Amino acid sequence: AHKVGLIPVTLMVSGAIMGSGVFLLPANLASTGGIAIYGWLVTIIGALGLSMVYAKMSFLDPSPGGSYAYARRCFGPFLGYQTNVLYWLACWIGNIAMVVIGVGYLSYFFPILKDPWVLTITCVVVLWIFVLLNIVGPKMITRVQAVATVLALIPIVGIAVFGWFWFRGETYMAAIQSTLNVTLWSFIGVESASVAAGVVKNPKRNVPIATIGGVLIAAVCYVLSTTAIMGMIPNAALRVSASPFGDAARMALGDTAGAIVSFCAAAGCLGSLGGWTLLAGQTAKAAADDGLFPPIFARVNKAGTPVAGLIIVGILMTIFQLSSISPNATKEFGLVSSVSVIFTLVPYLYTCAALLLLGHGHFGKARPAYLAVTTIAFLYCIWAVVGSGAKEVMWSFVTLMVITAMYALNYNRLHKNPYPLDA
Amino acid sequence: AHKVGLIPVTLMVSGAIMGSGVFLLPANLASTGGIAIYGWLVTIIGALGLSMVYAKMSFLDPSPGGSYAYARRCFGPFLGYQTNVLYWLACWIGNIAMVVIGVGYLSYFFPILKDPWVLTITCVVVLWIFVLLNIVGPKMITRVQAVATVLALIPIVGIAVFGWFWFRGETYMAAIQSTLNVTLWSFIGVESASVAAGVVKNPKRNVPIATIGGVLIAAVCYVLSTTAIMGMIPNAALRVSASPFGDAARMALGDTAGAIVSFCAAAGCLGSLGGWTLLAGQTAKAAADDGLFPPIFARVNKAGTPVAGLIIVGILMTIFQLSSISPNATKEFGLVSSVSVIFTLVPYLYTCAALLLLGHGHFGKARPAYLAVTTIAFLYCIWAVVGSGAKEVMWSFVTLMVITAMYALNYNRLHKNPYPLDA
Ligand SMILES: CCCCCCCCCO[C@@H]1O[C@H](CO)[C@@H](O)[C@H](O)[C@H]1O
Ligand SMILES: CCCCCCCCCO[C@@H]1O[C@H](CO)[C@@H](O)[C@H](O)[C@H]1O
Ligand SMILES: NC(=[NH2+])NCCC[C@H](N)C(=O)O
Ligand SMILES: NC(=[NH2+])NCCC[C@H](N)C(=O)O
Repeated sequence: AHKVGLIPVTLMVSGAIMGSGVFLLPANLASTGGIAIYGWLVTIIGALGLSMVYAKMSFLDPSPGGSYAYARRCFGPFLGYQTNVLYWLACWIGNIAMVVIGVGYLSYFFPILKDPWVLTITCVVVLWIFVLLNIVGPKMITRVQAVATVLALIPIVGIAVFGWFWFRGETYMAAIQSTLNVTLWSFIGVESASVAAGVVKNPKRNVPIATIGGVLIAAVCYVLSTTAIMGMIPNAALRVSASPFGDAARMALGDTAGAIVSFCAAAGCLGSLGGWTLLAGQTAKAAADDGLFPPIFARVNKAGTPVAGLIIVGILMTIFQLSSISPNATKEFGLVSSVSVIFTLVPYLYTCAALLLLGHGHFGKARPAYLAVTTIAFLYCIWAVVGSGAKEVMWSFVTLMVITAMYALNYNRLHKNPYPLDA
Repeated sequence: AHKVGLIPVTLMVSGAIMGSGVFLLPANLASTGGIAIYGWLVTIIGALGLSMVYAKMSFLDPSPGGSYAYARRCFGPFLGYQTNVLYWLACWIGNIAMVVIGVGYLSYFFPILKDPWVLTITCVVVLWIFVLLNIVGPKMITRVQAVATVLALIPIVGIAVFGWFWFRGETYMAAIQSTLNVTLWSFIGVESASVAAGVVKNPKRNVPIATIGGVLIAAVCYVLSTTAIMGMIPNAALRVSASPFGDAARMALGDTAGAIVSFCAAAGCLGSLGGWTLLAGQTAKAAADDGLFPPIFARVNKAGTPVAGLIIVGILMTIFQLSSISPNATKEFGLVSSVSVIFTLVPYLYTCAALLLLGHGHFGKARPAYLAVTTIAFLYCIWAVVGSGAKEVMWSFVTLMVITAMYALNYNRLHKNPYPLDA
């Protein structure tokens, strides 16, 4: 019936940011290399800045759930409304990618998991298992995310520690498109604790610490595993198709790296979606409470868990999953990953705008930065949009319009304009 | 020192919507035909609806300048800020296309106007001439726009009246991309009177009448000239390259149609940009007055004309014109026309949202529509975005972020949040 403690929360943030990314990014990145690494560097810096922004903002205002709340204070109910619809959509839509991936990893052990049918079925089942777990509660979901991420660090920490022996000279000059997709994706999760603040005991101290702790851990692992791989698989080796990560895996860990890796990968991927289901429920609840989403989303139980909220998300998730637009259908991760990333960027951007419009004054002698630090978060949000696909940036731009019109229609009486008419 | 009268205003709206479009659209449209006509039909219907929306909204609130004001009341200063930055940008950027076009038309008479140098030079000069005219005033700019559009109707009205004799059977089944560009472009201008309300005597009566009058006239001419051409140039004739409009022109008007047409075309194109320079100055002034743009834009003279405002716009226009991104450089109208159109759509969309959030109550027994009529305006805005280019929709999406961040940075103290902090 109560909230969650620092360590578990901070591991949740670390895990929001990893799960899929840790194993996808370093492989991918080493593989293509060169121009790609700069991109990676840029987005690392941007994520670190954005994290300071969130840290500071959740500090100022320990409200649930993250950017939704900040955008509502900062601008209107309308920007609140919109921020949540976007972020909410992003959380669960992204799950459609992660189930297919994290269950793919276990195909190593259960060959049958590669018949599309079994894959799809097994996928829906796992989605609902994590819905159930969330219904059990934040404590249950968080404990599982915790064990899951640490498990996923075994292989990352391992390759790092034993890649030092094989560490050498670095070919840094040497497709860039889709790596950019993966790299942008791999650093979403910065905002998680801030969004899940309503469900963390002592938000004001715990959340800012948690987000920086989490980002810091995640930043460290990404850089270490990445440099490690670039250093230990040769430049002429880069070529070897289907190689990349797995190569470093076996050479640094034995001929059981297969099992260990495709286990901790799966571990980090699933149970990370446990956390994203959670987060989806939290924005929606946060918003429904203010009357900026339908009220069923605000409907909680004893512990204050939006069970109907989470159940719905389970339903939507499985409709989408069984749809033709799903990775199970298309065998493609670009659409889902892309909208998932871009729908997060608007919340990011409003959060930055929020820090300044809300927390000027609370800056004092340390003002620029913040100013500096946050125009960096701004430039990263822009960077990410510009580096995303045009089709998908357009689909998000359309979604903005649909959301606008939909608020107009669904809230027309009872809105309360900032500068009303008369008569 | 004073304002403008119905007839002139309503001709301005008619001319905002034509100038370039009347001669570009019907040609183009007949040429490609088929699927293209449906697109045309859709956008006609959407523009008619959007016009009812603007008519009703300027009625409710006869404020300057249009959607900027409505968005400010409806949502925050921030949505006000953004609506204006977008619409303001659109007005003058679009001018870069129109000068090159409308001066092109006079190349018929002055062959030299086809050396790129002379073309460019002549272009900047004409831009400034219309800046001057605006500085003389709204009355001067409007009178010129008036004579200009009526002149441009001579050829349209003519082809219509004498295309009835040649009217026959219609091949309606038969690239679609760029026609869609032209058709979307050709119906921008609906919002003009509403934006130029601050400078029209008796806004509340005059403006709603003006916008419907203007749209109505424009709607009529587009449909008449278009059906006329489709009916009088044969299906096998459709092919004939460089033909299209000119064919119908000569066959319905003599072997001087060349002069008459490339004169009234030029007429409608230039002096339409007189009106767009005006409109640019009006949004900026409207906004600067509320402290949502720099104050120089609010700086008026005796008659209350933002001379520095308009001069600046002249400067920006000529920087852009002499830039590599200009039609003088690229020989292409897609970029400029596209951003010009998409930057208008967000103002449209917020205006629709505004009508409902502001004017519920003032609907009474006639409520749905409005509801109906305005979800149509909504669907048209979405339609236009979706039918635009992905690159350019993305550039507009980025611009949104730049505008957001820029408001954050430039207004952080003094903003006044809807739900502030403490301490
Ligand atoms: C309620 C949980 C189970 C409901 C769904 C049962 C599995 C449906 C089959 O899956 C799909 O079958 C298509 C037909 O071959 C494949 O083309 C596709 O790859 C695969 O995605
Ligand atoms: C202040 C008004 C006049 C200032 C600008 C003078 C004209 C500059 C030349 O124009 C440009 O010259 C380029 C070089 O050839 C061409 O490639 C291009 O097509 C054309 O756009
Ligand atoms: N459902 C989601 N929105 N997931 C986002 C995942 C992003 C994260 N950086 C990862 O690699 O896993
Ligand atoms: N500068 C501008 N924004 N011009 C818009 C022009 C659109 C109008 N429908 C036309 O055909 O001329």
